[PDB]
Amino acid sequence: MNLEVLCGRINVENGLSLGEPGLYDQIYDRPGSEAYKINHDFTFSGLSKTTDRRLSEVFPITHDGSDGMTPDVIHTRLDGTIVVVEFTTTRSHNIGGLEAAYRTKIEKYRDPISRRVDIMENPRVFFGVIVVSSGGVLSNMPLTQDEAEELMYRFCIANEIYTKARSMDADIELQKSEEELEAISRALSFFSLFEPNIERVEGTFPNSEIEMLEQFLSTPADVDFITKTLKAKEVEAYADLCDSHYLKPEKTIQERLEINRCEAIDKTQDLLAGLHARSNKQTSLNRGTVKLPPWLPKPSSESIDIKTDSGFGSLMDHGAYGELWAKCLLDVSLGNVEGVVSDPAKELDIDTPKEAKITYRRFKPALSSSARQEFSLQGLSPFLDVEDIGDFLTFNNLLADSRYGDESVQRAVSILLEKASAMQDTELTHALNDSFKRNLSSNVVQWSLWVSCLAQELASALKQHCRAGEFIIKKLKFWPIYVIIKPTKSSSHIFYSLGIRKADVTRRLTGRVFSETIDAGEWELTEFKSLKTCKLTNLVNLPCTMLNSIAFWREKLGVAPWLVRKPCSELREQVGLTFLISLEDKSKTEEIITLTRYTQMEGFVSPPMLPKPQKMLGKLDGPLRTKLQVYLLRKHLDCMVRIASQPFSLIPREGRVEWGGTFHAISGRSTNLENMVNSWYIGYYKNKEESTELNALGEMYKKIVEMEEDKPSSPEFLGWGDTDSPKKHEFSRSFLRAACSSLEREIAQRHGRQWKQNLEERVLREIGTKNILDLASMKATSNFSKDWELYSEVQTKEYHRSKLLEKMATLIEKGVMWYIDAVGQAWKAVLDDGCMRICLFKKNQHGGLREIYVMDANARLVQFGVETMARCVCELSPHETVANPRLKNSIIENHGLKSARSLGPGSININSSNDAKKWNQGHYTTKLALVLCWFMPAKFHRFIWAAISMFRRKKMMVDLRFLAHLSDPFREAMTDAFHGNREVSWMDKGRTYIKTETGMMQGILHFTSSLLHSCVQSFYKSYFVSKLKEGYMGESISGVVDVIEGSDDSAIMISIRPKSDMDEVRSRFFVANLLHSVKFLNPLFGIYSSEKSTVNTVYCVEYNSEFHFHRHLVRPTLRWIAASHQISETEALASRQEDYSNLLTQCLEGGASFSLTYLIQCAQLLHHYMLLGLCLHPLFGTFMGMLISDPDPALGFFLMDNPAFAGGAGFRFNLWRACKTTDLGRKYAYYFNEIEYRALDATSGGTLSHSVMVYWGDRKKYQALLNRMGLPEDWVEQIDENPGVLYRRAANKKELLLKLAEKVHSPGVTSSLSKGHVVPRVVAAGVYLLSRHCFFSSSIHGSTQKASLIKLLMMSSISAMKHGGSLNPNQERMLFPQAQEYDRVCTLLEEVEHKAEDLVSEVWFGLKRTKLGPRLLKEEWDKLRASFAWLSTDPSETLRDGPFLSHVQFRNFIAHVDAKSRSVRLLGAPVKKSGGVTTISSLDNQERLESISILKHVLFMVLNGPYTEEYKLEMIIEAFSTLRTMTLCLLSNSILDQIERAQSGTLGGFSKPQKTFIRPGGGVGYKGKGVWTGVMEDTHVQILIDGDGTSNWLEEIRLSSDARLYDVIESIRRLCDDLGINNRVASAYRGHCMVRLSGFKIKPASRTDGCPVRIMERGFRIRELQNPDEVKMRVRGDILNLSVTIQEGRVMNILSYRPRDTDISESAAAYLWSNRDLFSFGKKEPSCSWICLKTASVLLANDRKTQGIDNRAMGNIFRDCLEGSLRKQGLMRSKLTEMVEKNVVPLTTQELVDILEEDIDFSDVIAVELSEGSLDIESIFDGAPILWSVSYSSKYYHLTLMDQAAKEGCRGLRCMAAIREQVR
Ligand SMILES: [Mg+2]
Repeated sequence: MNLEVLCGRINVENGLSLGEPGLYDQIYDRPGSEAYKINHDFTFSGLSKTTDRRLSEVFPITHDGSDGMTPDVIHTRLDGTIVVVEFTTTRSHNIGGLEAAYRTKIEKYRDPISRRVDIMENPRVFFGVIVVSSGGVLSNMPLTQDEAEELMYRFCIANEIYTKARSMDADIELQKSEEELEAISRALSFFSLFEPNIERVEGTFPNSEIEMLEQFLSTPADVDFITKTLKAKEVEAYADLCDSHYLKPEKTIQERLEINRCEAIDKTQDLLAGLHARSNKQTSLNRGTVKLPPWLPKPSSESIDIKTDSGFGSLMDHGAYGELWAKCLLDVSLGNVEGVVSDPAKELDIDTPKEAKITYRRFKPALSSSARQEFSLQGLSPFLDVEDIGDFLTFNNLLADSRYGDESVQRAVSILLEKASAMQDTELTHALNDSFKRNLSSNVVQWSLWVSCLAQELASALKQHCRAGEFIIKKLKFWPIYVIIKPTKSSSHIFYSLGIRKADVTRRLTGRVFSETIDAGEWELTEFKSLKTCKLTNLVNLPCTMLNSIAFWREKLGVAPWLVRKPCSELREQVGLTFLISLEDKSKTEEIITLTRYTQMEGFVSPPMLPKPQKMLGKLDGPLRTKLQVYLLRKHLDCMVRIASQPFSLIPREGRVEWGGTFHAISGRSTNLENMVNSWYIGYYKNKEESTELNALGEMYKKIVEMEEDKPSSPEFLGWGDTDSPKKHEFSRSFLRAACSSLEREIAQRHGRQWKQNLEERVLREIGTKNILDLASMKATSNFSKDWELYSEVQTKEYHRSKLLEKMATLIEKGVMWYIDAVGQAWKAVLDDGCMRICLFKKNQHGGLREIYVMDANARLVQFGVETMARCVCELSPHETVANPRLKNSIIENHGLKSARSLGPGSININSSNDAKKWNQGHYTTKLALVLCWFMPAKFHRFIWAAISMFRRKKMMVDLRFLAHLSDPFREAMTDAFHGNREVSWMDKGRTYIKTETGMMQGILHFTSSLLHSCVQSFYKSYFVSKLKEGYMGESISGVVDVIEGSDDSAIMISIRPKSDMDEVRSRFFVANLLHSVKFLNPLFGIYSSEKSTVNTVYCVEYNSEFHFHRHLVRPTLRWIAASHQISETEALASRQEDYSNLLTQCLEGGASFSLTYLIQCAQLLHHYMLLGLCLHPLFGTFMGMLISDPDPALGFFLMDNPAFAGGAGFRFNLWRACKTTDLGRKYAYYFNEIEYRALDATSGGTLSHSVMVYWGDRKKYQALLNRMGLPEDWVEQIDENPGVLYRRAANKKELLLKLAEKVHSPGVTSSLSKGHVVPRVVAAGVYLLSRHCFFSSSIHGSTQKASLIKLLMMSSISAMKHGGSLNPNQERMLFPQAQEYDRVCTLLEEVEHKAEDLVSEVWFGLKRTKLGPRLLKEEWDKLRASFAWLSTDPSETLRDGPFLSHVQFRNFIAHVDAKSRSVRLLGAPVKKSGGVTTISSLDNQERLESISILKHVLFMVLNGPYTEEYKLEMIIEAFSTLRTMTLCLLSNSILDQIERAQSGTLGGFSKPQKTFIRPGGGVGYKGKGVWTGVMEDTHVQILIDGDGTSNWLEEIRLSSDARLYDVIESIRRLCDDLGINNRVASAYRGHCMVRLSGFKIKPASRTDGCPVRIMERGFRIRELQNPDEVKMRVRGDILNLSVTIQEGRVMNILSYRPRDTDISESAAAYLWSNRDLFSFGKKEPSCSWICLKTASVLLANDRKTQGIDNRAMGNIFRDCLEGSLRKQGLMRSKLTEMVEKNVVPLTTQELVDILEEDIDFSDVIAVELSEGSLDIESIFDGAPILWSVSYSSKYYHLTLMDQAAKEGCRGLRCMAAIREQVR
């Protein structure tokens, strides 16, 4: 297709441009003498070709140091731009395997073209590269979708042709194999050696033998068994369908839809009866569900002391509970306190903090024998009357503003908010903040703040070992409340009782749902409630999880954050429910709201089928303990009685069809579709802290073993022969083979016919060759051994898990290396030691990834070797949506178009949702071994077989406290199993290890099950196609099938066109069966479909959590919002903001508008300032006053983003917005522009800090007991003696030890082995560093940052932090009017791609790294030396200088300095930006402009140019200069002089002229030393010039402001070119300059190399009265000049103009077509037909002008347009071998078929005669719905005569030579 159009697509501003490389892939259905080059010139043929013979050496860009080597295409457009492109092909199927080609191509051409573009005049040069592969195409030749595939059709064909003529494949690639040889050889050596232990391996493990592999790979599938099994299963599926739904008797939907309603009522009543009987029948219970008193007191002044003249009473009324408070008040009144002084680093490992951080916790004594007797004892039916919970959910004081808006509790944060928002000071922000304070006084965060205070306080009291005589008492602060704590012997629970004076309680939040309260003598005591520790990390972040419900839900209702309405009735219910659920943290309370999803998705069920929600019942049995759960269950048990009677309805409006009346699950309200789907995620949160405790840990032991005893005795069904029937734990062999033999075909038809010979040489190249130790991981592991099994042996020891540096070091000392001499021991170490050894972890959230297994760091090695061996096989398969990361958003969204290319307009859609019941405990390790050793080519067998022969007797280690507590029918079983019989044989008599053979593990053996599921889905597709091809007695229905599936998740999409009346109904039925049969035919494999699937949705697809409704995408937003509070235990105090911003930037992709991801930031503010300190450590005042003056993110200072575009770009963007303009602008400069230690420089993450908050952490255990292998105490000095070991990999053991020692001690590698309730462990880690810096000084050491600093330090800044940073200085204040519109949007993406430290490695070093040319490669230092003044070529002096101490410390400062904000993807309103916001719920010039953009290039003599525009400006009269068009309006042929005195032109007089000298060659000679001044874009620069020999040069530059100098340099790059000054010679440094310049470059200062640009704010502010009468207009090589002569023979261009190529209009041609008045457009030439662009007869009339030369005005070379004969000779094709020997692609793409890879044909027949046809009642086949989710004609008539008159050269070799002249 064109070269022309492709070249015409791109654009550029100046000099040289590379653009941005893009990556296209396969989306549509991919169709389809002697030489060795066919692979290249078969593709890119016909066009990639320039029909000009050479064009040639790079000549057109002038002169030669190079040669100018020969490119492929060198195009030149009609606007002067030059385009050079090169094409090359690669055979590597891996993405990123093209990066190599894209890097080695630009290397060839970057040097000479950069050299030539610097030695010519204004230049437009474009360099681009094109690379193609069998899998994709990477280019920034910015192509479209259709031809991207066309480039691969020919590529595959060319490779097929190429492979055959190939010989000794002698090409070896010299650029590769430098290290890849030394790598690959090692893996070859190893795998060629002896890894198996095969004689005793068959005995150590039950079923692992080399008799299944050989009898599996060499036996073809039995087609008879298959053709009988399918025929037996289809009839069963059909009979089951006709009876689970009622179809046999003649009925209609009406009386059909009721029978299932009646039976669902029956089933629900049955369940209710079964529950009621098995409980203590008790009608009116009485208790509280919220276990905290409903006190809301007006806060007061902050203090931490138990106030005094209160205490006394009446306390003495009871003598039980008031007596206790009286006794403690009287104890604390006088003396009786004690010195228990929690310190902040007794708490942790550490120095010597000061007095103000040690606080009191005041013992108490105890009470007499009245109440000890009572303190010692304290120290369900489904028919309950629970409607009190409803009364609470329908009436609340919750969302009702209190009167506490201005109190001391928010005044602390209402000032940090001011300081943060002090940057984006707009009217919008001042309205988006007073709408967040309105949510900080809403009567619920007020009640939650003191609850969070209490929870924080109680978290610290999990220790301190209070005496036998015991009590504690604190007044949490900001409000008078008093607690009494009593720790326990343990860490599991805490006792407390709240007391409060009866006068400060102003308001109670209401209802009868809160716990009762003792009514004492004017006090409220709360009688010793108890709270566990697993329920503590929640109550802490309670305010931050209510503000995200008062804001989110308030937004999903059509409310505006800048309005104040009454709380709607539909709002109170949604808030009072997420309030209740968040406090009853019991697991089975949320397991009921979650299952409102799988029971409501079933309402989308299509025709013939029925919504069956009552199948979700066998999971709701429960014990039914608590009270709220009762209401939840009895409400949820009506959403499956309301749906089963009336499904959701379809309504096609010609619009992309929406659905009927949906409704809320719990409270039934017919709220909208996108609104209900979030209600399924009300109770959801995430967490990572280990939750070792009795109850929950029990269920996770049952889950692992529940399918253990199921394993069959006989192994004849596991690996062996067919079964025809599964036994709940085994599968058939022949089906596995016939399924894994389909993916191997679907791979080879896209990628290969050769591919193993690349997959191997890739894996091999990667597996053991680039895995160099000393970089394995910090992944915590386990140390479990045989000496730990007997419970009687060590009943009292502990368990630390040895984060995984021990196996690292103990090997590193042993002369180890590549991880390839390491499988070396550790396999023997496992074989002769028994089996795998595994411990467990419970990350409690409620559910999800809730249990992870550690690996023991000794089977981890042999597992990492098989991880990649399968991750690389997954990367090739096309359905894999877990190896291939992003394509999951490119198969559902592309089914779409892909349906329509195939068949007209359309659709119909039929979609499933699949899943698996038990994906972990259902598989058996023979399947994965067979799949792997089936794909891995030749020698991967003896290794993978052994490495998979390890999960056969696997031993798991249960908690120690568990067994201690041992000495529900399941714990009773485990007890008997441990002490004495019935025997389980799972743990044998009396030991500690769950031992099991059945089932893979959760996360360990990953990327291997995905292969299995891929083969299964491929077989399913290849069978569905084959059945669609035979629908009814030979009649073939047509349709496409798409299968997308990750691990334990699947989906199946189908579409079919209806061309009639039964035929839709006659066809839809035939689909249902075919799609419903996947309940069967999976048990033949090891896959069991659960009851969480939904079959036959008609227009939606439910895959992972994103749902695809017909044309509108919807994603749970509430899933990620409540995931924005996770607690941070890092210790880089500045990494907390990094993590907060990272977690925030996901709510954007979650569909949250911009007005919400700023309130989320406002909440994260609280969540962040609550952890440093806000409720304890009464020095926050000082800690606030410090940051209120300093503020920087390096200390605890939070940075809020821009309200519009909130959370769009990451933290780095905010660091750029704030450091640049008015945040600091000094703390960073001082680090960069002073020599000889503000603060020792150290970088954390992306930012950089004072290296004081990067200190706390226990490095001791790794180096006091692990410095036992050399590593002398001279370690830092000995490294500093040579710093070369920091950048190269390794040479010996010693330097490897040094590298390990440097790795252990910097960031973030902590080893002490925390047991603590992490919540105080973060407040400590905050306040410690925040205090040890307060005791100022360093703060007494002028600023901005220069433009050259931002570029090196923040690289993306001009790329995309200026576009967005200038479009937000857009309406920042406006207020749009609310409209209504529904529309599909685009897919937008900002910073996608496919460094600044490698520069150092080489001046110092050698080592062949960053491949620059010695122009740029030897010019990068200059730019790198200019910046970070004190930096030099010395490896040592880098040191004797600033802000490092040491070279070792700086590997981290050059390491991340930099840094490069992430990726964000987001929607829109269509295509163009500030067109993405959006969201947040005059032609006369054009005709004239065209008549100039075409005019400058016409055949014309230069003087005839101004003959036409001068006269042209008499009729096109554009308006005022009140808004490049500005210059155009500047052409009135007022006064003009002052019109340039404004608006970004350039002018300036010559203040100090030089001396003129008459040189004897017709030219005057300027010789004196003069000065030029000017005013360009508001700088008022001075230009000092001098020269005494051959020419003049540039002495000095001055300028008044540094805001813009990258543009000013351009205005001076040409201003010397005008007047003729050279910039090569050096100067003598005069003052303190910013930087200096070489011919046109930027530099250091410290070198005194060239002309220094010494900025002086006051340098020169004068101008000198230029005379306006000397003003001309000029023309040249196409350029406009409204210039002025300043000196005799020296002119100065004021304005210029270069016409773009995107302005060649066609509407102006009509206007210009003959209003014959334009005399310049007469009868003299194709003028008036070139301009008015259409081809008396001028063809023959030009063959005369080229031989007889008499063209009074067309006096050019005579060949400027006549070379364009190829434009029309291009649309006529010239490719010989591409059309005649190219049998038209005959559409060989049949998708798949069952008769291929099954050697024999198939016959699959069922019975469909007389059931019924009239069941469906609707019509959509006739329905509307749609599309499920230049200017080259110059000379065209007079060319076809050449086609009439008639490789071309050969032909020539007469009557047409006159035309051949025009082409040559
Ligand atoms: Mg699913």
